[PDB]
Amino acid sequence: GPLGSDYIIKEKTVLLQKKDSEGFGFVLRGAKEFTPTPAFPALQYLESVDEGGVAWRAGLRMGDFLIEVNGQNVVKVGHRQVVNMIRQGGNTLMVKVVMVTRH
Ligand SMILES: *C(=O)CCCC(=O)N/N=C/c1ccc(C(=O)O)cc1
Repeated sequence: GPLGSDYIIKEKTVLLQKKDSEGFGFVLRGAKEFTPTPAFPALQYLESVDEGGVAWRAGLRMGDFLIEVNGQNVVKVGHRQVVNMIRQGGNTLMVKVVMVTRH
């Protein structure tokens, strides 16, 4: 608006169940105490998502920011620690993300 940026923020929580011989189908990237902002809500985001893969079919998309992994908040958690948390769940991953559109 005239006084500042307007955004739509969509939260998505999904259950990923994969097979032993595949990945969840996404590439995680760390952007950098940290204070979340609308434009920058979390440290880790989906740099890419394999179209038709497990993560895609559940509704995850490139650019989604990761908020929680398996009931633990990861908004302020570094890249290697989040990767490890995801691998701890094996073939199951419950994740909450936020998608942000800026105008
Ligand atoms: C995971 O694969 C998603 C992106 C991760 C990534 O881009 N890692 N790159 C790391 C890296 C570390 C050091 C250098 C360097 O100093 O030359 C470059 C890239």
